[PDB]
Amino acid sequence: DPVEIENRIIELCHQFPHGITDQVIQNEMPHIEAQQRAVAINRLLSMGQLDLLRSNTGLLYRIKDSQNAGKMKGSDNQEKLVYQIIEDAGNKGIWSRDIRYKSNLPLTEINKILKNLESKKLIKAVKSVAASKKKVYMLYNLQPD
DNA sequence: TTAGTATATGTGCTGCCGAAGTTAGCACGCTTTCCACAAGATATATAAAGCCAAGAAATCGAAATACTTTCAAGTTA
Repeated sequence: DPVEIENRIIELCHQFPHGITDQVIQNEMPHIEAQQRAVAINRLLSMGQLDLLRSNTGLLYRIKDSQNAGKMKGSDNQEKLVYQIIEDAGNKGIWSRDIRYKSNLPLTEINKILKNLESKKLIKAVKSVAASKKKVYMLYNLQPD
């Protein structure tokens, strides 16, 4: 059952937040073929709950960041669809204008998202000393460059 | 040492399309923040009338019966 295969893969991803490899998936479920496992992984990547990483050991399939929530009001869709580039920037930070241009969302919407994230302690706003024009948003856990 | 060969040497050729310059005589006619200074938002008479929305009473509109008229067919003659 492909639904059961996807559920088991999601459970394995939950158990291993750092990601799982095809070897681990096969060791956990050896009675299923590599073709079925690949079809399940493709369906998961198409529906958008897993992300692929290329490490020196091979391929890793990690559950998308959804448990860490700072903006639950409305929908987690925009929350994660902003946190993606927020994390991508991370140490270097990113201005509000750049966040708006990358999200293609209204200024009011992005401001609400940022305010909710700051209220739930997921992002920190720091004044850019190089160009004191706007405040860049970074991850609360990362050290400011 | 000398004839054959490769190179650059400036030169001189070709097109290359474009460059300046031309075309004659009158009368009409937005964003971030950041910033600082002063302006909401506040009690309080206070007389005054006009306004804008619940209730209570009133009367208009008219509908379902009660009178009179009217036929029309039938009676005492």
